[PDB]
Amino acid sequence: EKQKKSVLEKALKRIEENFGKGSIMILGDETQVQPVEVIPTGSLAIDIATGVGGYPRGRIVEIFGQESSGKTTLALHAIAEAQKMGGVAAFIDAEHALDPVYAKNLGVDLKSLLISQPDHGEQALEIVDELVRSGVVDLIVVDSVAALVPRAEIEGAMGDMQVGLQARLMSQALRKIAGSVNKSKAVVIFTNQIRMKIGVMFGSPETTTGGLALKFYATMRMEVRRGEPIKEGKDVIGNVISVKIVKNKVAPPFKTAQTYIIYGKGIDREYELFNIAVNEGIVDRKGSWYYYTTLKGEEVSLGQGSSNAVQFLKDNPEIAGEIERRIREKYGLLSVEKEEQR
Repeated sequence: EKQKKSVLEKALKRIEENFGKGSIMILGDETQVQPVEVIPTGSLAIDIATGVGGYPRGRIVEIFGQESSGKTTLALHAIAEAQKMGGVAAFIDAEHALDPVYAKNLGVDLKSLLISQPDHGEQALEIVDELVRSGVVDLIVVDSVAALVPRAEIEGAMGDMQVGLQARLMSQALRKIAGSVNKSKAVVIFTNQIRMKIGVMFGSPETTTGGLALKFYATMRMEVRRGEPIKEGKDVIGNVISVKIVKNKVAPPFKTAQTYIIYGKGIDREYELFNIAVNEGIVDRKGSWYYYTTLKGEEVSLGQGSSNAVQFLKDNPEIAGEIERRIREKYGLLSVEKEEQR
């Protein structure tokens, strides 16, 4: 039996070591998996689904979905997390749609955010490559792929004989970026659409032709979908989202995270934490009242109903932290270099 697996595992290793880490995996192998350096996503559910607890440094990630799916909110959290760790984030903007007020409330430090609003696709991708190469930037969000229009097309020259030269030019710029990110501490995230293709009408594959290179250059690809409304009494206060990791080269793919966007706040860390804790049986419910037992044995009353329990978590960071660590440990994420005393 085990001899069957050790020959198996050994062969898997051989192939994997032949073609690069993550080249082949056992889909059920959350063993452990092995931590790599990541920037957390801002969602505990997504962190779990990635298998490594976040976006891996030195890699490209694609986040795609319809307009208004929640991909914008994910990208803003990625920025916020990169800043929170003490890093520097850049936003390469071809949409011109940022809501600075939402971004700030969600947790982005607007003052320190680097911003570029490039003239065209090639320039955008060259700026990204230089930023990666500079060594000074932790996380770059590129929004978005579709908007990434070739110079010539913009100047309306399409043209002289070759219409698809840029396709190659873009794929080439991307290849440069892939080259540079491997030697860097940077995470590079591209957001991409499945909605409203440009310039006119009906659709080719949702993700764009630069996207093919993206499809293959990316270490993770995440498909975001808007789910059911969330209501507090008779007000809708947000909606559920699902985030399916359709490609993952550092842990097993095809995990789907369910998480929650609260309007005006983003993926509220305490709201998500409460729901996950409750789903995991770590916080329990006695009638309408919620309770938690600390590791040290204290049984603590979180309050009556979800809204009170979520606020309690906000008012009691030390308890929230413990509940979160327990969840992360359970799924093998806890960094574990964490030191206790302060």
